Amino acid sequence: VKCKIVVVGDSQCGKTALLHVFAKDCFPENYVPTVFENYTASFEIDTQRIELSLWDTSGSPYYDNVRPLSYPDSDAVLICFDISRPETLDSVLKKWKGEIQEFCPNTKMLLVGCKSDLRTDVSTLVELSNHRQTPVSYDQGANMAKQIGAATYIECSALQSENSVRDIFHVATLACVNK
Ligand SMILES: Nc1nc2c(ncn2[C@@H]2O[C@H](COP(=O)(O)OP(=O)(O)OP(=O)(O)O)[C@@H](O)[C@H]2O)c(=O)[nH]1
Ligand SMILES: [Mg+2]
Repeated sequence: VKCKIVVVGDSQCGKTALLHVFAKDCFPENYVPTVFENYTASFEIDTQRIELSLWDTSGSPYYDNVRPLSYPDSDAVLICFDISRPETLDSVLKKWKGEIQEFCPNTKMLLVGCKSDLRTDVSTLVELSNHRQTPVSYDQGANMAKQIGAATYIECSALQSENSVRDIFHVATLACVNK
């Protein structure tokens, strides 16, 4: 069949890189703010090829009135945050959960931790440490997922592991195949 997946989350948390790596098997060479972009892809499940319609959105508040146009008929929504920026995890509870429940009631939500490669990146550890902070831990991610009612919590690194990215869509597809 066909599955519609929409990806939301704060600006620069890694939404576009995640989608580009999965659909185009290519990591973006530069950063360009996204408004809307649509990608097509297909995933095989138990001797079956499912067609995926993927929607990239803007993490910017300036597009709060535009973003909702992509929600209708969504099978699953991936809420992303940046493991290297704890503040982006707060947005999941403060903004994203409420927006999805408002426009996508009954849709399956998946909490996705992006840029896992930075959790052990020395420069990042040092910068965060100089301000009494640490990268988001797996446990913090998992607890947030339960708090907002997400089907599950999963992490990835579009930069270092293409497989971690494919796993996300593998799970997303399964969560929809059996609604
Ligand atoms: N270290 C690391 N950097 C990443 C990873 N993914 C994306 N980035 C970097 O993070 C920046 C923003 O990533 P994007 O994918 O464009 O972010 P976005 O969430 O789509 O941003 P908006 O369109 O503004 O909402 C870029 O400079 C990427 O190169 C990742 O897995 N690891
Ligand atoms: Mg983007």
